[PDB]
Amino acid sequence: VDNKFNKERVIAIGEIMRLPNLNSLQVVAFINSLRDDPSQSANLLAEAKKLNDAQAPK
Repeated sequence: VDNKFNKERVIAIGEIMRLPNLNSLQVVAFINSLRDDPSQSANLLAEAKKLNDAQAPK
């Protein structure tokens, strides 16, 4: 234990890692955004989900 980051991040990384469109970098970019802001980890999948949908990297 240390911070609520991991818990927020598990949920979020788990949400973001689910994204089948994003490239690992974006997917990772989000992993990076979570630590850059765990409070926004929730926004980040929001972004990610928007990214996933927006990029749709076929």
